[PDB]
Amino acid sequence: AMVLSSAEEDIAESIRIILGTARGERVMRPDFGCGIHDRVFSVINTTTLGLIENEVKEALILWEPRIELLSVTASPREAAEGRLLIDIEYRVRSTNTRFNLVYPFYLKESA
Repeated sequence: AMVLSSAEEDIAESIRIILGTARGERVMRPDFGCGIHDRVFSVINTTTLGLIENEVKEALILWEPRIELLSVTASPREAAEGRLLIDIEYRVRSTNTRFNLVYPFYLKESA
């Protein structure tokens, strides 16, 4: 059973693919992904949240040219449940329409 989706939905999926892929995960395209997966954090301070934000920005700018990023914010609002949520506001360039996407990262033990 197939649905026909438009670019808007493909873009949202693409965003999720990019953020959920570590560089090196794709054997044939080892540069593809988001640098957040390379990081180990001893502490996550307020400035670290900005670092996480900007890793997301850079990955989306590089791998999802169909959007202009408007806001990227790493919220600790679900930190008690071991998640860091990335609130991403963006403009689809082909339609000038704005969308929001919340991307969850899960805080886990390093090893």
